[PDB]
Amino acid sequence: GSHMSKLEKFTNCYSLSKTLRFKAIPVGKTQENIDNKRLLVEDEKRAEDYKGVKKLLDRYYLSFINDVLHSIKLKNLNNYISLFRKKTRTEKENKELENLEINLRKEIAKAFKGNEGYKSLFKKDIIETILPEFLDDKDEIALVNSFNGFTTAFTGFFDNRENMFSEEAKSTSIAFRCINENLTRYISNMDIFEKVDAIFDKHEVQEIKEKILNSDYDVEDFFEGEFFNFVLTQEGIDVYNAIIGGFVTESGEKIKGLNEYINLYNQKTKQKLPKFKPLYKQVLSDRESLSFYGEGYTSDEEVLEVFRNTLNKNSEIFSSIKKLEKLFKNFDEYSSAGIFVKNGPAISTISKDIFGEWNVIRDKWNAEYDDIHLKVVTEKYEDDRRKSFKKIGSFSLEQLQEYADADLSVVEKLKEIIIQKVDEIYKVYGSSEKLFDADFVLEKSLKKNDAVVAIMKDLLDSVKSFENYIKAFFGEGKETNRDESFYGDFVLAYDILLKVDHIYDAIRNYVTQKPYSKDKFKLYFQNPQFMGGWDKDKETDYRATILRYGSKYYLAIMDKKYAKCLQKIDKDDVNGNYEKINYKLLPGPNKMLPKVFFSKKWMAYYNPSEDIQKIYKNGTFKKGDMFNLNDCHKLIDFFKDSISRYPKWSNAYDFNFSETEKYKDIAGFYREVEEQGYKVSFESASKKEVDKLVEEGKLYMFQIYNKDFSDKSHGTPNLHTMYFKLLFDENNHGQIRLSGGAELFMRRASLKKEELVVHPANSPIANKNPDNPKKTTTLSYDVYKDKRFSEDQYELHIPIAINKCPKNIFKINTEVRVLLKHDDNPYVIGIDRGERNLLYIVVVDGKGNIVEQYSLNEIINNFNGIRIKTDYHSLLDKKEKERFEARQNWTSIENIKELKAGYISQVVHKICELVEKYDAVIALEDLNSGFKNSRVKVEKQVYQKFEKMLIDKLNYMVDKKSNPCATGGALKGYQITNKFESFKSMSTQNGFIFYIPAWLTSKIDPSTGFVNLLKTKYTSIADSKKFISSFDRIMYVPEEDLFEFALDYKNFSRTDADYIKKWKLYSYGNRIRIDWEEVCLTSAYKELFNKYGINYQQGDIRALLCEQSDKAFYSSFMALMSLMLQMRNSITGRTDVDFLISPVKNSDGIFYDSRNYEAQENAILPKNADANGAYNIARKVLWAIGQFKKAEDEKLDKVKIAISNKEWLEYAQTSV
RNA sequence: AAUUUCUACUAAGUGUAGAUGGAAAUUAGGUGCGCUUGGC
DNA sequence: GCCAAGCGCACCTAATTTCCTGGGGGACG
DNA sequence: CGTCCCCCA
Ligand SMILES: [Mg+2]
Ligand code: NA
Ligand code: NA
Repeated sequence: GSHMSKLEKFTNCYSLSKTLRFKAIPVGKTQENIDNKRLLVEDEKRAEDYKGVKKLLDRYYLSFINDVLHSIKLKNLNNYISLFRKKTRTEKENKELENLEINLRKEIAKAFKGNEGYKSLFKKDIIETILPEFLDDKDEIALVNSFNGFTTAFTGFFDNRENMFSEEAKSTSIAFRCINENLTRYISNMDIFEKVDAIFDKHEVQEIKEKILNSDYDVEDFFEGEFFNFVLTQEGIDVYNAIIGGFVTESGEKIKGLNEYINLYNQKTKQKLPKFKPLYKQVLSDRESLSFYGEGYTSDEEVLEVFRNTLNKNSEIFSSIKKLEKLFKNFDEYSSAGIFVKNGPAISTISKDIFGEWNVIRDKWNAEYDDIHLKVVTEKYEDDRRKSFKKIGSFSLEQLQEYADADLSVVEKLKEIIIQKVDEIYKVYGSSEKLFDADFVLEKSLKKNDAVVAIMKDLLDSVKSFENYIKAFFGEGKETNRDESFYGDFVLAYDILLKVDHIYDAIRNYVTQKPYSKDKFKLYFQNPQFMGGWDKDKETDYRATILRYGSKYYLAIMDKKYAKCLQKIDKDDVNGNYEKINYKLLPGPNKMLPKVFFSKKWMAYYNPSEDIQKIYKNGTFKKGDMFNLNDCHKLIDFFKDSISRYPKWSNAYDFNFSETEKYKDIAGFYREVEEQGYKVSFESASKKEVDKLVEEGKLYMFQIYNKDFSDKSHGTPNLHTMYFKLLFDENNHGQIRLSGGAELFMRRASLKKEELVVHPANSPIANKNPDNPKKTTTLSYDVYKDKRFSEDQYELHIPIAINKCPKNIFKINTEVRVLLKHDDNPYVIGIDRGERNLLYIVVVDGKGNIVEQYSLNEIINNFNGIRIKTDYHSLLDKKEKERFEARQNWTSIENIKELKAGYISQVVHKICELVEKYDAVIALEDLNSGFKNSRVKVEKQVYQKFEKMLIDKLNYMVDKKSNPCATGGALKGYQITNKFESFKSMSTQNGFIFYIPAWLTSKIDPSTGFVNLLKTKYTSIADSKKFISSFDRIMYVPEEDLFEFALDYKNFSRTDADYIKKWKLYSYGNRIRIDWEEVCLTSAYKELFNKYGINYQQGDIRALLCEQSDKAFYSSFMALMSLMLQMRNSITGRTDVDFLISPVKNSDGIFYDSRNYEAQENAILPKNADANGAYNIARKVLWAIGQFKKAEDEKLDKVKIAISNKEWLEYAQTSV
């Protein structure tokens, strides 16, 4: 139904780079020659050593960083902090704050760069001279020296390290981490300190000062602005984060920090004071913790030795177990008034064992407390009652006996509980005798031996279970009637028992490590800039090039002693030829053109007039306040005339420049050079001579391979295969360029062939898709799971540049708004997140009619009339639970990110098809990053990865099956989001993607716009009366068997957003109360009113309901109102139950019930609650489009797209 | 159950469909368990 | 039984930066 | 004096 072709305007907008990856298959004697020359062994070792030198470099860099950071006093500080906290900042003061912030980052950067040695930190000098002089170990110095003549292999690393010293507000900069992140967090903590300082006791602060600040400072100092300098190094950050978080002493004492005190205060007084934010680490610091933690275990034998020695039936830990066993079996020989349960968790624990639940003791104590202290229920009553309870330090079992049933005995019940726990220990020790004798020997190493770890953990856990049970009986410690006959023997045994605590942690810590696995390593063929680029005039330096033979492509690498061997090969006018690439790139002309033409070589050849010289010297050609259009033109003509005399470029490129007088800046000349400064063609080379080179070992050749190049391949190729071929296709006019920087790696086999699951030839294999009617496949060859990991495999990574010279430049967001404004029937794809439905889709047209709606829990695909349906929701759930249980059982934690990615790529493909079909924009929830981060715990969270892979696709969106040269084909992909720089830099619109407020998109009656604005939580009897009276009427409706509640929202607070105001609610249908029960509203109302003798038929019922005096009537009434206003009804784990039901009637007296539409195949209204949300997310974008239609084009950028809550209820309640 | 790699497959027999930006560096987060002090 | 503040250990996940280069130049045999 | 690693912007 689309009226306007919008996607076609979004091609060739901006450039991006990608990487294509291939297997590289050695040809001929290549592998033998590489083996004989030891190249792979040298490179596997160089990789190890390279990482080692990077670690030594980091030692020097960190030392250089700390010296500078320790020595810096930021100047602005007090100024910046003042403005940063000012609450009434003009736009002019906000630019001011930005300036102060830039200057703070510049103080930090310039302090780094002002050292005279600074430039040397990223050139050959740091490996040749500086790091050797800085090191002392002879072996470390010789590792660094081995890279002499090889420093340009660190060039990328040098860039990583230089990022640390940028003054820019960029994530890998020290200045950013200091100023944008930590100063902000430091300033925030200053406001919190002033709010919360009054709760801290002077002895609490004094403990922190003594035990954390060494009495060298006051806690208050770290909340003064000027003190922020202390916190620039890791050393200061650790101190500051210890003030916040405390630390653990060598004895295991947890010294409390301020956040603990805040949390303790909050829980004591039922308040919610905010807490402090810890500071982030300083870049590159190797930080050691202020908390003590005992040393672990390092070998399977240490663990087995520890486990056998500390836990066998004769060990001192097992002794204490039997000793405590005897103490409890002899309970009645001890005075029950003499032994105590400390109040709090031990009382909760004992309560749940003796009575089933943690709170029964608490409730029974309140019972007798109420009997003394009752004559209605204030907050003051329960505060005093709770304070009185909190005062009781412990309970004797005698005291506890008085809470038991006549059949119950407390002392009895306890001793059978400990007997059960000792029983279990023996039952698990019995299963453990196999590794408790000396002769036993592991066959599988512990970190990969589930069977032995299961046996240890079961034993460990049962001792933990027993240990946690007996810790309840310690009492408070200062009870007077303390049966020291009972406790003397208890404390001795208990204290030995606690020795298990270190053993439990230490074994867990060892046994859950994953076994190390080796990485692929980069190959250099003894060139530090190996394969750096493809330019013909560099072949001899880079020693890698590309060949082609029919449809197959090859990587050709010259041995360093024979760098020229391919250039001495000519065409074979008789027998076969390879095609050898001829690649010319003039990269970054604004840098290379001056470099080449004002070089000593060129100025000597070419007499450049003093005018030309001064023009470049003084920079009168650059766009700026020193510009001179005529100077610019003279320089261009110098460059143009030099090009014609530079055969290296005049013969490689078909230059065709615009007339000089037409240029505005020199940039317009550079752009033409850049675009025409790329040419790729192929030259013939004798196949015989080339193959001789390979046999002789002078040349190494790899077929550049993926399965699309197999002689057996016959289906649609990978998109990346198409990209690769298009690089060399003469119909590609620079839309996709082959880039330099390619890399070659060796990935050693990680599986042995013998251990691969095999499917023998000629034996049937089961097919898995139940909808596939061919149940079985039988092949004449073997197939092996994961075969590719069972052999060493070279891989070749090739960068490409798409839209390197973009012509179609404009504001993408603006243009989208211009199109939607002028579009007659714009379509919107609404997409809703969830965890009942990972993703739900609703497509609407320009009038908001639903065109499609469905869940993406399952991906449905068709192959030749054969359906395949994949329940990815179910797969992700299973993986989630395997990961959860693996974490709990100390077994291997499987990956989930690849399954999510596999799912999301199916989702993105379908959304792309919907975008192209309907020419539609996309509507999403403006989830801030504070909601997306709290749903990370639900490891089926898919929405962040969905956004990421969606925006990636929409940066260059291609239909594989289209003509590569047509709009939307591989050479003309649509670019309908802004180039993806970062999530943080995005706004609420990203090209075709709109982010709208999600308020009341799900919990809303789509047929009427009705929403629940009432607060129905029971708070008091008086509060419920005023609620009831605030209705205009409450009556029973005999002719419908419903209760009707007339209300004007104007009589309840927090309702100004509603538009209709007057609504009649009905007790129509059922609700799901949350375990769960189904509740029929009408009958439940009747049940409630009958319980209290209310004549609910006596017309207007409100006065009657307010005459009640029982608090349980009003709480039950408010509960029933809550259910009536609960339009969304769900059973977790019952994906069949997610319905939406409205308590209000539409125009025709119908109640909306989503179940009436989920039946239908095509439904006009949402089929459930998740579809409702997607539907109204889309409608909110429809509203914003309406706003576009109200503005002039010149003002479309200014149109607010975030509909107000008030605007949305009006919109939703007048659409119908 | 094959893959540049990932997911789902066997798709008609060494493979099929879709996806796929690498590399390096930095940093943050999440799950789980234990321990300390607490709340329900 | 659940949860909070903090410390620790094991694991997996992911955000944000940089580069995607030929040719002059020199150190070095 | 040519080769090869370095360095640039
Ligand atoms: Mg294919
Ligand atoms: Na954690
Ligand atoms: Na915790």
